[PDB]
Amino acid sequence: EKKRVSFRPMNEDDLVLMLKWLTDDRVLEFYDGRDKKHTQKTIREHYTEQWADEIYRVIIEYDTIPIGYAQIYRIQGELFDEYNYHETEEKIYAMDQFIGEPEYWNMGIGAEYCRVVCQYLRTEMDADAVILDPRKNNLRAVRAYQKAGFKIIKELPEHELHEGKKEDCVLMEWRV
Ligand SMILES: NC[C@H]1O[C@H](O[C@H]2[C@H](O)[C@@H](O[C@H]3O[C@H](CO)[C@@H](O)[C@H](N)[C@H]3O)[C@H](N)C[C@@H]2N)[C@H](O)[C@@H](O)[C@@H]1O
Repeated sequence: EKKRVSFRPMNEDDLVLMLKWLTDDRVLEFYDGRDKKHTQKTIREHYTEQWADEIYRVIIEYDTIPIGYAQIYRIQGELFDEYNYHETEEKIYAMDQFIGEPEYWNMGIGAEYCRVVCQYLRTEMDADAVILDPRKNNLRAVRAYQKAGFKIIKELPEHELHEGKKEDCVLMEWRV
Protein backbone atom coordinates (compact mmCIF):
# COMPACT_ATOMS: atom_id res chain seq x y z
CA GLU A 1 0.00 0.00 0.00
CA LYS A 2 3.13 2.16 0.07
CA LYS A 3 3.78 4.67 -2.70
CA ARG A 4 6.71 3.65 -4.85
CA VAL A 5 9.64 5.46 -6.39
CA SER A 6 10.35 4.04 -9.85
CA PHE A 7 12.26 4.97 -12.99
CA ARG A 8 11.84 4.39 -16.71
CA PRO A 9 13.97 5.02 -19.81
CA MET A 10 14.05 8.60 -21.03
CA ASN A 11 12.51 9.15 -24.45
CA GLU A 12 12.56 12.03 -26.92
CA ASP A 13 9.26 13.48 -25.61
CA ASP A 14 10.89 13.89 -22.17
CA LEU A 15 13.27 16.51 -23.59
CA VAL A 16 10.41 19.01 -23.09
CA LEU A 17 10.45 18.24 -19.36
CA MET A 18 14.25 18.44 -19.29
CA LEU A 19 14.14 21.93 -20.82
CA LYS A 20 11.63 22.99 -18.15
CA TRP A 21 13.65 21.58 -15.25
CA LEU A 22 17.02 22.82 -16.48
CA THR A 23 15.85 26.39 -17.09
CA ASP A 24 14.57 26.50 -13.48
CA ASP A 25 17.14 28.28 -11.29
CA ARG A 26 15.97 26.32 -8.24
CA VAL A 27 17.19 23.14 -9.95
CA LEU A 28 20.22 24.68 -11.69
CA GLU A 29 21.62 25.70 -8.30
CA PHE A 30 22.27 22.00 -7.64
CA TYR A 31 22.66 20.51 -11.16
CA ASP A 32 24.46 22.04 -14.21
CA GLY A 33 24.62 25.54 -12.65
CA ARG A 34 22.57 28.72 -12.92
CA ASP A 35 25.07 30.16 -15.40
CA LYS A 36 23.91 27.56 -17.96
CA LYS A 37 21.34 29.03 -20.37
CA HIS A 38 19.68 25.99 -21.91
CA THR A 39 17.63 25.91 -25.10
CA GLN A 40 15.92 23.14 -27.04
CA LYS A 41 19.18 22.79 -28.99
CA THR A 42 21.57 22.55 -26.03
CA ILE A 43 19.27 20.11 -24.20
CA ARG A 44 19.12 17.81 -27.23
CA GLU A 45 22.87 18.00 -27.81
CA HIS A 46 23.83 17.35 -24.20
CA TYR A 47 21.12 14.87 -23.25
CA THR A 48 21.39 12.59 -26.29
CA GLU A 49 25.21 12.46 -26.42
CA GLN A 50 26.70 8.97 -26.18
CA TRP A 51 29.88 9.89 -24.31
CA ALA A 52 30.07 6.42 -22.73
CA ASP A 53 29.74 3.00 -24.34
CA GLU A 54 27.14 1.92 -21.74
CA ILE A 55 24.87 4.78 -20.63
CA TYR A 56 21.25 4.78 -19.45
CA ARG A 57 19.22 7.98 -19.21
CA VAL A 58 16.12 7.58 -17.06
CA ILE A 59 13.16 9.53 -15.75
CA ILE A 60 12.57 9.22 -12.02
CA GLU A 61 8.89 8.80 -11.19
CA TYR A 62 6.91 9.03 -7.98
CA ASP A 63 3.38 7.65 -8.16
CA THR A 64 3.72 7.78 -11.98
CA ILE A 65 4.48 11.53 -11.90
CA PRO A 66 7.81 12.28 -13.67
CA ILE A 67 9.83 14.25 -11.12
CA GLY A 68 13.48 13.92 -12.08
CA TYR A 69 16.31 12.55 -14.18
CA ALA A 70 19.30 10.29 -13.78
CA GLN A 71 22.16 9.20 -16.00
CA ILE A 72 23.82 5.87 -15.20
CA TYR A 73 26.97 4.77 -17.00
CA ARG A 74 29.54 2.02 -16.74
CA ILE A 75 32.97 3.33 -15.77
CA GLN A 76 35.38 1.94 -18.39
CA GLY A 77 38.60 2.97 -20.08
CA GLU A 78 39.45 6.63 -19.59
CA LEU A 79 36.42 7.12 -17.34
CA PHE A 80 38.31 5.54 -14.39
CA ASP A 81 40.81 8.41 -14.49
CA GLU A 82 38.01 10.97 -14.03
CA TYR A 83 37.62 9.69 -10.44
CA ASN A 84 41.28 8.62 -9.85
CA TYR A 85 39.55 5.25 -9.39
CA HIS A 86 41.95 2.31 -9.74
CA GLU A 87 40.66 -0.02 -12.47
CA THR A 88 40.10 -3.67 -11.61
CA GLU A 89 37.93 -6.34 -13.18
CA GLU A 90 34.98 -5.22 -11.03
CA LYS A 91 31.99 -3.83 -12.89
CA ILE A 92 31.52 -0.20 -11.76
CA TYR A 93 28.66 2.17 -12.61
CA ALA A 94 28.54 5.91 -11.85
CA MET A 95 25.43 8.02 -11.64
CA ASP A 96 24.27 11.63 -11.67
CA GLN A 97 20.71 12.61 -10.83
CA PHE A 98 18.39 15.45 -9.91
CA ILE A 99 14.81 16.01 -8.81
CA GLY A 100 13.37 18.66 -11.11
CA GLU A 101 10.09 19.21 -9.27
CA PRO A 102 11.07 20.99 -6.01
CA GLU A 103 7.79 20.12 -4.25
CA TYR A 104 9.28 16.59 -4.04
CA TRP A 105 12.53 17.66 -2.38
CA ASN A 106 13.42 16.52 1.17
CA MET A 107 10.84 13.72 1.10
CA GLY A 108 13.42 10.92 1.14
CA ILE A 109 12.86 10.38 -2.58
CA GLY A 110 16.51 10.82 -3.54
CA ALA A 111 17.68 8.12 -1.12
CA GLU A 112 14.87 5.79 -2.15
CA TYR A 113 15.62 6.24 -5.84
CA CYS A 114 19.25 5.35 -5.04
CA ARG A 115 18.10 2.14 -3.35
CA VAL A 116 15.88 1.11 -6.27
CA VAL A 117 18.47 1.73 -8.95
CA CYS A 118 21.27 0.03 -6.98
CA GLN A 119 19.14 -3.11 -6.60
CA TYR A 120 18.39 -2.96 -10.34
CA LEU A 121 22.05 -2.56 -11.30
CA ARG A 122 23.00 -5.40 -8.92
CA THR A 123 20.33 -7.89 -10.00
CA GLU A 124 20.12 -7.07 -13.71
CA MET A 125 23.66 -5.85 -14.56
CA ASP A 126 25.77 -7.74 -11.98
CA ALA A 127 27.19 -4.39 -10.83
CA ASP A 128 29.95 -4.74 -8.25
CA ALA A 129 29.69 -1.13 -7.06
CA VAL A 130 27.87 2.13 -7.85
CA ILE A 131 29.64 5.44 -7.35
CA LEU A 132 28.48 9.03 -6.88
CA ASP A 133 30.43 12.30 -6.59
CA PRO A 134 28.30 15.00 -4.89
CA ARG A 135 29.81 18.37 -4.05
CA LYS A 136 31.08 18.53 -0.49
CA ASN A 137 28.99 21.71 0.10
CA ASN A 138 25.86 19.66 -0.73
CA LEU A 139 25.70 17.94 2.66
CA ARG A 140 21.99 17.25 2.17
CA ALA A 141 22.83 15.01 -0.79
CA VAL A 142 25.77 13.35 1.00
CA ARG A 143 23.50 12.53 3.96
CA ALA A 144 20.80 11.11 1.67
CA TYR A 145 23.26 8.88 -0.20
CA GLN A 146 24.74 7.57 3.05
CA LYS A 147 21.25 6.60 4.15
CA ALA A 148 21.03 4.58 0.96
CA GLY A 149 24.25 2.74 1.87
CA PHE A 150 26.82 4.75 -0.09
CA LYS A 151 30.05 4.85 1.87
CA ILE A 152 32.31 7.86 1.67
CA ILE A 153 35.57 6.66 0.08
CA LYS A 154 37.68 9.82 -0.30
CA GLU A 155 37.50 13.49 -1.10
CA LEU A 156 37.91 14.79 -4.65
CA PRO A 157 39.44 18.28 -4.43
CA GLU A 158 38.64 20.78 -7.19
CA HIS A 159 36.66 18.08 -8.97
CA GLU A 160 33.67 19.78 -10.62
CA LEU A 161 33.42 23.19 -12.27
CA HIS A 162 30.12 24.56 -10.97
CA GLU A 163 28.97 28.15 -11.53
CA GLY A 164 32.52 29.29 -12.23
CA LYS A 165 34.30 27.61 -9.31
CA LYS A 166 36.12 24.27 -9.09
CA GLU A 167 34.23 22.61 -6.24
CA ASP A 168 35.51 19.84 -3.98
CA CYS A 169 33.45 16.66 -4.25
CA VAL A 170 33.12 13.44 -2.30
CA LEU A 171 33.59 10.00 -3.86
CA MET A 172 30.86 7.72 -2.49
CA GLU A 173 30.38 4.03 -3.22
CA TRP A 174 27.58 1.49 -2.74
CA ARG A 175 28.31 -2.25 -2.75
CA VAL A 176 25.55 -3.88 -0.72
N1 LIG B 1 26.12 15.25 -10.37
C1 LIG B 1 25.75 16.58 -10.82
C2 LIG B 1 26.54 16.90 -12.08
O1 LIG B 1 26.57 15.73 -12.90
C3 LIG B 1 27.12 15.86 -14.21
O2 LIG B 1 28.54 15.93 -14.10
C4 LIG B 1 29.14 14.63 -14.19
C5 LIG B 1 29.76 14.42 -15.58
O3 LIG B 1 28.70 14.29 -16.53
C6 LIG B 1 30.62 13.16 -15.65
O4 LIG B 1 31.35 13.12 -16.88
C7 LIG B 1 30.77 12.32 -17.92
O5 LIG B 1 30.04 13.21 -18.78
C8 LIG B 1 30.84 14.27 -19.33
C9 LIG B 1 29.99 15.21 -20.20
O6 LIG B 1 29.04 15.89 -19.36
C10 LIG B 1 31.97 13.68 -20.16
O7 LIG B 1 32.81 14.75 -20.59
C11 LIG B 1 32.79 12.69 -19.33
N2 LIG B 1 33.81 12.05 -20.12
C12 LIG B 1 31.85 11.64 -18.75
O8 LIG B 1 32.58 10.69 -17.96
C13 LIG B 1 31.65 13.13 -14.52
N3 LIG B 1 32.45 11.92 -14.61
C14 LIG B 1 30.95 13.22 -13.16
C15 LIG B 1 30.15 14.50 -13.05
N4 LIG B 1 29.40 14.46 -11.80
C16 LIG B 1 26.63 17.10 -14.95
O9 LIG B 1 27.48 17.28 -16.09
C17 LIG B 1 26.77 18.33 -14.06
O10 LIG B 1 26.32 19.47 -14.78
C18 LIG B 1 25.94 18.09 -12.82
O11 LIG B 1 25.97 19.22 -11.96
